[PDB]
Amino acid sequence: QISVRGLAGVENVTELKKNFNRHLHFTLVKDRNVATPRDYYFALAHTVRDHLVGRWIRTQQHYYEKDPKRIYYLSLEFYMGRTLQNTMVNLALENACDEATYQLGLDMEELEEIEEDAGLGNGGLGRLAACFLDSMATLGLAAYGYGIRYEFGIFNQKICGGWQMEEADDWLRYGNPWEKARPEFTLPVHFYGRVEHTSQGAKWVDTQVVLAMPYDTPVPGYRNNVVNTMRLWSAKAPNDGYIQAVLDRNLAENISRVLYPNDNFFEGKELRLKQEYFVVAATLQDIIRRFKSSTNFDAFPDKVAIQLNDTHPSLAIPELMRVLVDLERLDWDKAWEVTVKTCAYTNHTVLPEALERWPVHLLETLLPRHLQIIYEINQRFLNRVAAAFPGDVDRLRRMSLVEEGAVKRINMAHLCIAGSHAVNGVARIHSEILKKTIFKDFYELEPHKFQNKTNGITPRRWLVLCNPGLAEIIAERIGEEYISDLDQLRKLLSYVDDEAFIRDVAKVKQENKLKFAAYLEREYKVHINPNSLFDVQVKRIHEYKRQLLNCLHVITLYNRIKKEPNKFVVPRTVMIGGKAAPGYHMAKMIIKLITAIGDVVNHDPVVGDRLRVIFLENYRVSLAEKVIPAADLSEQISTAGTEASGTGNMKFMLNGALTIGTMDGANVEMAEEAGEENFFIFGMRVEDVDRLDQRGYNAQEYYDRIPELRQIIEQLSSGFFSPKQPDLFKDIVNMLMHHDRFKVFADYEEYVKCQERVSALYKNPREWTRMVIRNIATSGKFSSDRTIAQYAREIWGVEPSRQRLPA
Amino acid sequence: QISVRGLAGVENVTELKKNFNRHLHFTLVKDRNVATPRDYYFALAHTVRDHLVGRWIRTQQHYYEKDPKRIYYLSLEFYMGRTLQNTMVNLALENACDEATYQLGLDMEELEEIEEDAGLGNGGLGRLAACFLDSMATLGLAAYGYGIRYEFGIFNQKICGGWQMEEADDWLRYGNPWEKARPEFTLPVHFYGRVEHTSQGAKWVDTQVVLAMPYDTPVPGYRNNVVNTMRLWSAKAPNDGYIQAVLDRNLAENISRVLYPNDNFFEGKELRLKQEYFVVAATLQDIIRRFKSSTNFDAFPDKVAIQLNDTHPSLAIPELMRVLVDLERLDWDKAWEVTVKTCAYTNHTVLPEALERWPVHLLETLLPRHLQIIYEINQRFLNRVAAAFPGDVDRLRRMSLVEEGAVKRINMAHLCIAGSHAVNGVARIHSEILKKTIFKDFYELEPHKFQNKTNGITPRRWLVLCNPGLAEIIAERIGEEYISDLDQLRKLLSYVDDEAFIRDVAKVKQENKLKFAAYLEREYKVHINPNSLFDVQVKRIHEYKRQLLNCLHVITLYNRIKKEPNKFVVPRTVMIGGKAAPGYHMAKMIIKLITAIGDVVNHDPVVGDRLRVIFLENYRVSLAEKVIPAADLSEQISTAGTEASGTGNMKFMLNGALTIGTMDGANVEMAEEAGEENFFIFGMRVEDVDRLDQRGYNAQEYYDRIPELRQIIEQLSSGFFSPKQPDLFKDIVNMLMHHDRFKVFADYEEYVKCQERVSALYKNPREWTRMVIRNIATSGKFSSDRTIAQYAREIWGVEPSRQRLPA
Ligand SMILES: O=c1[nH]c(=O)n([C@@H]2O[C@H](CO)[C@@H](O)[C@H](O)[C@H]2O)cc1I
Ligand SMILES: O=c1[nH]c(=O)n([C@@H]2O[C@H](CO)[C@@H](O)[C@H](O)[C@H]2O)cc1I
Repeated sequence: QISVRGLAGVENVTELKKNFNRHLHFTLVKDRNVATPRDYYFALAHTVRDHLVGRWIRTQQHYYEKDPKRIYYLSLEFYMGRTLQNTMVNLALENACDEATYQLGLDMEELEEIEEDAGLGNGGLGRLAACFLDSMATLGLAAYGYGIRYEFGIFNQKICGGWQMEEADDWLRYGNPWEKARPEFTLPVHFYGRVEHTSQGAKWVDTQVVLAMPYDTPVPGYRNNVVNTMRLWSAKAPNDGYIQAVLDRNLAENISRVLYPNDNFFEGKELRLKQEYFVVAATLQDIIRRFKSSTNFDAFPDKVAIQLNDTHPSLAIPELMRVLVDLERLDWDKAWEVTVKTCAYTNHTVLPEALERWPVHLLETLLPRHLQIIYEINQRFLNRVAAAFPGDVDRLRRMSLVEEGAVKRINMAHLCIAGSHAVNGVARIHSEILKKTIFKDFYELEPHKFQNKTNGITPRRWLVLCNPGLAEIIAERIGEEYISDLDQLRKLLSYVDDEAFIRDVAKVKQENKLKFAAYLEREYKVHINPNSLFDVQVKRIHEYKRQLLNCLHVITLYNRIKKEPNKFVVPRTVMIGGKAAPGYHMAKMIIKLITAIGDVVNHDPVVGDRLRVIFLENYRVSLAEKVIPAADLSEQISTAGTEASGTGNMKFMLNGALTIGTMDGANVEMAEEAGEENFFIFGMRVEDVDRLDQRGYNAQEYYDRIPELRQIIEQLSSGFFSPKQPDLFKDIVNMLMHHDRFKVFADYEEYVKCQERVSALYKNPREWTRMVIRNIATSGKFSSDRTIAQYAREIWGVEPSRQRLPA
Repeated sequence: QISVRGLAGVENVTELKKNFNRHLHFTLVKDRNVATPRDYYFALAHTVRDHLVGRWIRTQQHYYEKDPKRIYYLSLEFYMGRTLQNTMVNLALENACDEATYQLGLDMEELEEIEEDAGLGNGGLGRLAACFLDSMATLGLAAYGYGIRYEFGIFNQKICGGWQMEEADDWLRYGNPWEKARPEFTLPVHFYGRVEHTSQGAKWVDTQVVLAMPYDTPVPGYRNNVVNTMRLWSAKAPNDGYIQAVLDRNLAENISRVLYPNDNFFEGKELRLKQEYFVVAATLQDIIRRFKSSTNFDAFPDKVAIQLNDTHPSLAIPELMRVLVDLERLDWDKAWEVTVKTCAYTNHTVLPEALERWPVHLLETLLPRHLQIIYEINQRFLNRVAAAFPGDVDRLRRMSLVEEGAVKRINMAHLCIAGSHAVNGVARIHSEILKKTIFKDFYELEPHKFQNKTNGITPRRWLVLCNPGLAEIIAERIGEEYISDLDQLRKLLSYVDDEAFIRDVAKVKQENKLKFAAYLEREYKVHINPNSLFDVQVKRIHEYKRQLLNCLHVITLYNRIKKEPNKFVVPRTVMIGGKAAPGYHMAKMIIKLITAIGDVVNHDPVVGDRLRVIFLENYRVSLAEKVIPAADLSEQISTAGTEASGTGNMKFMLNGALTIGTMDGANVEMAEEAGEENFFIFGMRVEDVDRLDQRGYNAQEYYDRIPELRQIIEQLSSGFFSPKQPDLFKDIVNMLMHHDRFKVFADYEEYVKCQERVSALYKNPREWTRMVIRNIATSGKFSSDRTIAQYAREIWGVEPSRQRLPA
């Protein structure tokens, strides 16, 4: 059907249908009359998986022989989503399988909807890890993603009376065709015990052993026949009254059972620290095992790179020291040199609540040797600081890896900076903030460590796969090369004045809206006007992301409608979606507020179809793949200084939505790339937030001077939005009025005005689309291929290569 | 190589090697240079499994269309062992795959040793269930085995300082290629709750739901292309602070986690009753579901047979009533008629400690409705009894399903008799015992219910598969038809005087001994003389099986050697093996005694290689497949009246061992079949045991009159066998002297004498072998094909058929 989807050979289609029938019969043990769509999905899934394996074995072989430097990406999260379409896309099978399946009388798109998301992550950070893997394979790096195989991923979100209910994401119920259990590479991981000192140095003894079993999942590059590996560890009990002993094996295996659902918030729970140590211990043995199969650790940093995705795998650092010092018997100083040259650290936040600080009484019980190593790292480090800023006792206490107070804590970020040769933020403004604020002392010590690597997304999933219509019309004009070289999108700038491209860009958008509006009605009782501006805010629910600000705009538009009912307004469907962590009380209330607003707004007959407020249930990767291509307006409205980068913001830019946003995170570079005239920027910059903090933020001031805002608070306070529980939202009004860390009211005026400007442009279809073209045409920078090539040259010291391997 | 192993086609061998390489590459994702023997096993396993599936789908199709009556075999145990060789045997692939694999430069026999036993059972009863399935498929019945998929089977037995250590049988670690998960047929099973009464009868409410997911494993008949199904249920939690809630799912899934290791001993534990209800609830829904896919339950008994393997699935009875009365709204009396016509019960014991008697306070909490139904069944039943024996208040209390006492109990055997149309023992003497003793009252009520179905074993596993040498020489003489018609073995009787057959039967035995003697040395440090008589007792360790009697013989032979050292004795390797249930203290001591005897006997230089005592570690199915073909003497020495049937006894008869045994269980019919001159029978009959019980058994009497016995007890008492712990065995001497329920000393004289006669015959090789021929030639009766054909005609009302289905 469409060109970017590859060829449908007469030989390829014929082969595909014969393997499909083979899998149905032999692998699934079904026949044509008993088979359900789920059996058909599986038959196709095994049939595509067959095309990978050849390439997988051949890639792993190549690396064994070329012996290049290896990249290890350690993360507690890999937010993968569905695998099948992505695999087809990367292998050029999409049109073949579509043909092959249609010939069998099946609809492939209907089959695709059956795959569970691999929801092994929470949001931004987990999904970055997934995009990065796609980019690393596409750039032919010998890269390995390591993590944990959680049996349960992020919970599925149900709304019930407008409240979130969590249920377990049992994603493996029907099996996962993509993974390959590798029980032969099972490795022990130790916990508790105690530390003994001999003539021959420290020994870690009387430990509990947990086994770590790996599962390998293939990671195909984009049409280069490179297939890299993602290795995820599962917890198993070792084999050594009786009934109870067998049942107790579960305790050990609980380690990999469930993903912690707290995003951008640290919870200091033991089970979590076990998970962190677990993935780090098994991964280093596996790394070292591979290194020995080429005694001499001098070349270890020329053969190994370890990238820490935030501080979650920070135990890599004392653990590599432990292995090098206690087991391999290198002297401390040489070990340290090796460690620092091997490791690098990416920070993804400056929010105090999000930083990991582990109580010492935890580490002592669980990992008594690592604590020792950490103390030693601390002592030697502080000696460097003292030597460089003599007499500065205050710097010494600020820089210490150990924090004093009611409970002593280890600050893990300090550990990562000390033990890594590079530290990087994830957008330019966020890297500057780190250097000016929380890591200012560290930067003064070793300015050479600090870097920036602005985030990107993969154009495979985020354009070719979720938006074939747009990818197609881009392809008509400029060819296909841009899929692995997104900078080529600039070429589209000479088409901004082209009446036919204009008409086509608008049409692709109108189709995605028509489809999404249907998907809304088919899977939920809704009814939305598809001529309206689609105003969407999708991301995890957090105070700093300021969903509440969006709510105040929505309430304002509604109050203005009710005030002058027969005045023309640009109609809108406001969609807000995302999950709250189960313990985040405020977050759960915001979801309730949102639906409570939909109950009033969506039933007011006076409002018509001019305003619809929808909360989108179960925001997840595969839901992002649908709503983003349908979006007109992207809401990126965090308080300046709090969104480290953002990446949804890039997904929307790439898919033809315009952005209303603050000068935060990667928004700053997006607007710089498209030009600020092509972006709706409002509100405080970082500097303004600081001026406000110095004076002190008093929200009453905005409530006294802005009558439209006063009215909303009064509606909230008095029960207008919860008629049966007048006081439902006293928590929200309370927080907004007395302890808003995020200054919602301070940006409200300027947000509303900026929203009026969006509405005005939307009234002129042609000029809206031309601005769209100017955004899409400048999104090249935000390709994760660009990002990874920067990591590769500036941190890992490997050369990317876009060269095909043979099939 | 050998004829019974099928053809090696030029096309079949070529096809097999291409699918082997396909599985290695596509399924296992290995290549020729990284593959281990374990990968090779798997490639072959998937390759043989491919030949089943065609036949499996086709068999299930046939049954859907012919709509025959269905047999459901409910068991808490299916002791399956390895699947691969059995599958090859039944499909006639053995020689092909052997050729195919040799051509690939592999040794198939070495590959076979890699498969885990499916040890989903304890011993006799579990293994009967496995033999029965093979027989049901071979006889073309539309039969289904239902059970539980335990994640851990019978523990692996290690000896450590001569004590048993248990470790977990983690049989699924590497995956099970034979099973097919069927998550689409998941069914709810309810627990706890309470009972409500409406206008419309009882309702069972506020229950906890556990999901039952099935796994199907193919059961191939012997060369008839019938492939039946064994369906095993796994426990899953339903999908509906948060961390802890996810981890707690494990509680629900614990139901199918582990097999109870108590054999011939009832433990009244909750977890066990949950398991019993679990398999029964899921199985009936599945049965009824299938019945509805043909409102009218009158024909239910013409379409369904349910066979209860002991009382373990006795809840089938009130559960079918529950479904029929509460859910389908049949009146009580019609339901009952249907139930009784559907169900039949096989008893496998008369040991009081082995009978299930469930505390009422358990059933009430767990299954409050079933208790009600059981009370109602009891009331109506006792009204029949009262009506038939009026005034006999003692019979009423003896026959009650409810036992009074400190705790009220439900006697489940009474439930099964009341609610079944047939009750059967498992050997002729055991069926007579039931009618004369424990079920005498029941029999007087309904003599027509009581039957006998003498156990059998399958000649596929127990001859063709574990003993190809002997199967081959039998085949030379009489053809192959006897493999599915074991009665044809009589024909071998005209070869008893044939010098060449004699020489061949002896040679097959000598080879199996040479192999087993090697297997001993290769896998353990041993050294055994392969010219010696191989004296083997393998079975679970129990007081009633009288391993202790064997020990007293062994000790006696040794004392006599030490008394006259330069006298000739027939040399012997005594091998004793079997597992003890983890809580059975006495049983664990016997194992210790046995090894303690090996430590003295096997190092006495005066003894030479004339006497060796070996304890065979980890007795299990696949170990039985090796030691039985190597055996000369089979020890079947339970006290008359306690071994319900025995089945090892038949395995040995079939494989050319002679039997020393008491007149117990199926020994009585084996000797009747071979003639008593061809059998070494010693000791009390049942009648003698009763005479003894009436007088009273006083063991001192034997200790005072038999000096050889007195000496052994003194050696045991004084520390001769435990020199560092003089008192190690005071428990044993104590029990033997004051509370031996099994009368070891009473049979000792007569056992020793009978053992001298065995030794005498062994001195004349030719006459030993002729007697061997007379045993093997009369084992036909003990084929489980004979047994199942009897169940089929006399209980289930279906006609067996040996007719091929087409391929
Ligand atoms: O716990 C976390 N969860 C996240 O989603 N991020 C996100 O990390 C993304 C990846 O860099 C950033 O775009 C984003 O701004 C940041 O919030 C960081 C932490 I630390
Ligand atoms: O818990 C049990 N375990 C067993 O192995 N059997 C056995 O059941 C076998 C199968 O009928 C008999 O041969 C044997 O005599 C009997 O002991 C019975 C019970 I009840």
